Amino acid sequence: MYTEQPIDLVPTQPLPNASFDNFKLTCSNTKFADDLNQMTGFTKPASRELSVTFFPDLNGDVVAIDYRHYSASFKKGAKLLHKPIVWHINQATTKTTFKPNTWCLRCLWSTKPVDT
Repeated sequence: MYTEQPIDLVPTQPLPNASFDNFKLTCSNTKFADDLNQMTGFTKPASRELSVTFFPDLNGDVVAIDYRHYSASFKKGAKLLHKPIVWHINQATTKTTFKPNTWCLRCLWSTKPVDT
């Protein structure tokens, strides 16, 4: 008896008019957060330092899940019960999981125009 059900995993979508800021993300695996901070063009000084943790470590502000749960349901990104999630493989990002990860970053963006 088993049902191979997800870890309460629910899609989402990016926020309207949201835009990147000077947040930085962090994680125990330096590469993971370094590769993510690369994708979105993070430039210091970093206004804040969020963290990521790999399941079942979910003490990071944002969390990660194993790529085996990446259904096309989650095409526009996903989240756990109430926290945002990403795909990780071997504690890293690869070209495979990079493309979907950019969507998570568009959810961590916040609604602030740069009309200056």
